[PDB]
Amino acid sequence: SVSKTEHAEINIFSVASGHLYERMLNIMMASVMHHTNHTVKFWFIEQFLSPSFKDFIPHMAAEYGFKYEMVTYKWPHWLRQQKEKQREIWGYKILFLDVLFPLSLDKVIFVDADQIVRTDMYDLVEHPLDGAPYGFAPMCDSRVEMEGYRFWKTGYWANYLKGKPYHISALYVVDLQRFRELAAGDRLRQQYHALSADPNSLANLDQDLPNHMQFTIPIATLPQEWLWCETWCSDETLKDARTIDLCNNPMTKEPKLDRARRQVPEWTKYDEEIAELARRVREGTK
Ligand SMILES: O=c1ccn([C@@H]2O[C@H](COP(=O)(O)OP(=O)(O)O[C@H]3O[C@H](CO)[C@@H](O)[C@H](O)[C@H]3O)[C@@H](O)[C@H]2O)c(=O)[nH]1
Ligand SMILES: *[C@@H]1O[C@H](CO)[C@@H](O[C@@H]2O[C@H](CO)[C@@H](O)[C@H](O)[C@H]2NC(C)=O)[C@H](O)[C@H]1NC(C)=O
Ligand SMILES: [Ca+2]
Repeated sequence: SVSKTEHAEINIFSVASGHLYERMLNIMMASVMHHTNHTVKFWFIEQFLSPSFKDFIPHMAAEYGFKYEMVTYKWPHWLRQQKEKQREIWGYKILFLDVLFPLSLDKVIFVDADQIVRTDMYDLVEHPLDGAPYGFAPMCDSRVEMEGYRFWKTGYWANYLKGKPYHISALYVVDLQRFRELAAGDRLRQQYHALSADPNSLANLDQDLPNHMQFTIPIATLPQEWLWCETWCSDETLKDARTIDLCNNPMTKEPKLDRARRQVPEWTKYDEEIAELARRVREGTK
């Protein structure tokens, strides 16, 4: 209850780098705000954001009625670094959950910058984790034509998981109090440091690490409805989706903005609403 007052009832963090992902990140935030009356605070990994995004965020905050905080955490020199920017961004999603946020924040949800929310995110805040420090949705099996690309259903992963789900990292709820109690952050950092000695390991860093650790750092498998991606999930389950991820389709290679406009009817309305807000701020400041 002290976390709800000092911060907000719903706390979401995301990571974005590049104009395309920042444009989608504003849309993700507008989609959250249109679907809840609970208080919201957005948390941003500052060093990857553009100066324009950081200058526009107080205008988004005042227009949509949310609070926000910029977090700048320095990668520890002992911890194996990532030379690829994409892999460093993935490290920021999963390696520092216990230290990016203040001790007074009890719970935080990661929501991908390219996501569209169609639900009250307070329902995820209230989802029962039963002592798991975090919850992720599983990868869908419902789009049968994509079975050849489900790498987690054959080879190394099928033998390692033994039927346990392979989870997607586009969305996850973190009970920070339980995550801290279980020292999950220190354990993920130490395991990542040891596993990353092999440069071929953790190809999908943010996703492979929690899935590899799920027999010792439990994952509360979220209802499949919490994350729908066309690449893996059936058309028929879209009407039940609480959130949508615009995940890459290895078969079609369709561009990101084309996937957004084709799959999500309300995407253009959020995009035009934020562009109208940008034009209004441009005249008021210039
Ligand atoms: O120039 C770029 C490219 C990517 N990203 C971020 O990198 C991640 C992955 O990019 P994305 O376009 O979302 O790829 P997807 O196919 O959507 O990725 C899926 O699979 C990844 C793991 O393989 C997870 O990190 C994603 O959350 C999940 O949506 C996301 O957090 C993006 O915000 C950037 O910020 N800038
Ligand atoms: C947030 O509050 C608004 C009211 O300010 C809610 O809007 C109503 O939603 C119902 C949905 O059954 C509509 O039938 C009404 O016409 C809406 N009324 C108004 C005045 O907008 C909205 O549903 C609330 N959202 C959530 C998720 O609680
Ligand atoms: Ca994504």
